[PDB]
Amino acid sequence: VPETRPNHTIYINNLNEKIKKDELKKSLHAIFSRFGQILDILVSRSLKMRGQAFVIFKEVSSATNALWSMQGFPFYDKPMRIQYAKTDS
Repeated sequence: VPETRPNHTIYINNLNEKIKKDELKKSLHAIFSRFGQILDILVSRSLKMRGQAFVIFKEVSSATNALWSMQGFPFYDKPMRIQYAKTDS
């Protein structure tokens, strides 16, 4: 059940786990900067957050535009799964 409450942060799933944090960040920034100001991009070197990223936009509308635009966009040969970050509560 996807998160549907619009949020300035997008949760991205199903990313290619063979890519170095530093390359993935640079490549996410390249495809997401179009939608507006990115505050940060969180990827981890964990087993908890491996095929997973947070793109934190300044504006919710940036996030909504990035979500619709890039839903299923093939990135390192895998369609990205994008939802809104979980709500404040």
